[PDB]
Amino acid sequence: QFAFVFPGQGSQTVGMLADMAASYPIVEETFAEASAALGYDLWALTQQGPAEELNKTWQTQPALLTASVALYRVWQQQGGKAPAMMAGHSLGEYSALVCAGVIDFADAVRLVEMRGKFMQEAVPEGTGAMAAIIGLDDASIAKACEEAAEGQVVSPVNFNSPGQVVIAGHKEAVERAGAACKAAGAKRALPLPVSVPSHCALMKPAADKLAVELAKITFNAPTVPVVNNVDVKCETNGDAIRDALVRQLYNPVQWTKSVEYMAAQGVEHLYEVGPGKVLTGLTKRIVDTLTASALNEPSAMAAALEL
Repeated sequence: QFAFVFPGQGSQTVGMLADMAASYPIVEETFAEASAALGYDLWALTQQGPAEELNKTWQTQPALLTASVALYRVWQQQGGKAPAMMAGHSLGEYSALVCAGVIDFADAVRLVEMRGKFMQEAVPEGTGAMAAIIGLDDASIAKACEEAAEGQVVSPVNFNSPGQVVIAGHKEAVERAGAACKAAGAKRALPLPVSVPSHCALMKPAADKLAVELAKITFNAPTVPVVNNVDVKCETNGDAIRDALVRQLYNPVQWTKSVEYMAAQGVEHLYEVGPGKVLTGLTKRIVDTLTASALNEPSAMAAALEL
């Protein structure tokens, strides 16, 4: 039994999905739908860049959601069976929810564009930071962040695997937390090309804006279980899912525990339905007996459809 997992920011690259689009017309057809919603040519953005434009979050997010939905559509078109479960990393959660039939595609494209804008405006450039903490246990990091906060905000924001955790918050507090993590025995505390301090308390007022927009959008029952980032729960209440997306924005992404949870339900393989191999690489680090592979190249797509 397999699940589909959907990547978020960082997995985009100029030229992504080029090979798949050349093999499957539905890819550019899907991007053409997104572009109509956005008011610009999203495919052209992904194929021509420049990178700096693709990497701006209110453009990254629709690019990624569309790429993922395109790949899902290829899978389905070529006769692939629905996965037993889905999950997605931050932005990826929206992709999962579209593929599970909860949110209309065009609605979701507009939604994640607005999500990215709300995120971008949350704090002044230069106020926030993120850092990757490598080689320290979840608990020790949370403690380092507590000690370091001193009335600013810093907390774990991505639990990506055992030994790979991102923290974020106000820049000074992230610096202090970083140092503390090193002192507690972390192998690295590496500062990231951040800006937006995602998934911490600084995103509350952005979440409050997002909630207003989510409320305007119809949510349907999922046709496949989607494990959410914030609670590691498969909500079905249209209005409960919507509600979990709000809290997602200012709470940590529980990726490690989400991958554990899928394995506990009997999932044996994760297919990464998006560009890159980021979630693929995390998988064995979380559960060493899980396997994973990506579905963003024609040949791999063919190979999975043969199974």
